Amino acid sequence: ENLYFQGMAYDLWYWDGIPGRGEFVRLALEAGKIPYRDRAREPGEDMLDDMRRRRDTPPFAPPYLVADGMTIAQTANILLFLGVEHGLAPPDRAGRLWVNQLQLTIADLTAEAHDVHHPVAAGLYYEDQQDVALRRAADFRETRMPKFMQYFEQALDRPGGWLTDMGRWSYADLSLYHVVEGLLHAFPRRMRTLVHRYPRLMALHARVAELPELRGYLASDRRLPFGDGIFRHYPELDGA
Amino acid sequence: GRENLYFQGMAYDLWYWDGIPGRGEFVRLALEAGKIPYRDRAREPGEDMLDDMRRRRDTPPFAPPYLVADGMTIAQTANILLFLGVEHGLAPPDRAGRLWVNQLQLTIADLTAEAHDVHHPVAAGLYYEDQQDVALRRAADFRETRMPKFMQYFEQALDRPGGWLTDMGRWSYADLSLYHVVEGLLHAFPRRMRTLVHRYPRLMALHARVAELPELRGYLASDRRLPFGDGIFRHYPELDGA
Ligand SMILES: [Cl-]
Ligand SMILES: [Cl-]
Ligand SMILES: [Cl-]
Ligand SMILES: [Cl-]
Ligand SMILES: [Cl-]
Ligand SMILES: [Cl-]
Repeated sequence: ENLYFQGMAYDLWYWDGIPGRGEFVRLALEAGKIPYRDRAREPGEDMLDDMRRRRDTPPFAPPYLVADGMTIAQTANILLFLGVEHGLAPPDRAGRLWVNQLQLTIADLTAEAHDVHHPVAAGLYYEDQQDVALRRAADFRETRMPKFMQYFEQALDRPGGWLTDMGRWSYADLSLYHVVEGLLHAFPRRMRTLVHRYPRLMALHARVAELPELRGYLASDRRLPFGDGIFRHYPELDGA
Repeated sequence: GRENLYFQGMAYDLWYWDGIPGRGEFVRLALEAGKIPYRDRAREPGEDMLDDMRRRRDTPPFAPPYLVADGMTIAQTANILLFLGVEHGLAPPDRAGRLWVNQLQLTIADLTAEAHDVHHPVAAGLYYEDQQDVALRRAADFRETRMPKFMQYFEQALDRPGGWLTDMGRWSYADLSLYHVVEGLLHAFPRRMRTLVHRYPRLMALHARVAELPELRGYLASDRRLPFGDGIFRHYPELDGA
């Protein structure tokens, strides 16, 4: 590597090994063609030591992005920055606030997808909370997934095939693609039932998958598969 | 004259559930302290929020609260507050300061959701009584690991001169939110807070400082400030502990 334009590179800090929350940021950086370093994936990485450093603006948890001497944490907050700085969101306030709330709603769904298998405690193993997971999964499948998906289906009721009227994808379109990917992995049977209800959502999902901007990244070693992150396939939690 | 007047159509419309302070309280504190005219529409006789939300078609809210302001319908508590911070100076004027306040608010929102999920760990739509056994388990973790982690975080975020979360030289909306989440925890987990509060002198100083703001005096003593009950912050003795 070591080519000139990488002097502008942002530092992204998020766990190696799973897509996780970091994936929402990474999708925007890749599609936006914004130079960055995936610091925790580098051989001599020390995210432990980096995150405990004295900062004026300390991250509570990953992901965080270091840009212009700023340390920016919270997935939606990092993307808000990229939206304004790199044009991944509308130019006007109304548009940016719309994209921000969409991203926050996507983050809500994403958290629910994690909490389905960790309903008692993020810090306890799934195995010790499986009985609770079975109960929470029934609600998540029966009420939560349709509610969120109907909402995004209605958000997409506009000319041009994106979440906004900006005439191109926003970072929220990328994030919506990703949460659908996550749900397809974690709940394949339930999605099989539900996808027919949401043709605009599934057209959006398909359209992002085929973006020229993302072709390279999605086929690359930088795109990690799902596993034991947010979106986990436990067949006992799935259902028609 | 003393009283700030406004003509028809000037007030923002805040739409949030009546009965509980809930998520709407974070917005209400900022509008009140910032002296931004607003109507708490869902509390007014004859108004129907569920009806109002149905018609909201260009930028529909997923759920309350939402704010109808300056031609926009703005939803998500942190998003509503982001607008107020930028347009009414309730957050720093600079980019880095705004991003800092926004992440602090989102972190406050994480803690707030966890305070709700302690008693609704299975489903927001099901009654507490039907998921009480699960709640006991979730509560043990929330008290033991989560509450101190968030509180320590805010204690460190406050380690700067000036007695606020930012370097702007005054309270921001995240400072008001931080006061409110501490009020909520004091109500819901009084025994655990008895153990914890001594650890966080800057946080408790912040809490007391906001409580005393002359711009909040009227509001906090008014009928407009609803007490906690069966909203987000709920006092269940069985979920509390040292
Ligand atoms: Cl994941
Ligand atoms: Cl269990
Ligand atoms: Cl409440
Ligand atoms: Cl609307
Ligand atoms: Cl139970
Ligand atoms: Cl102690």
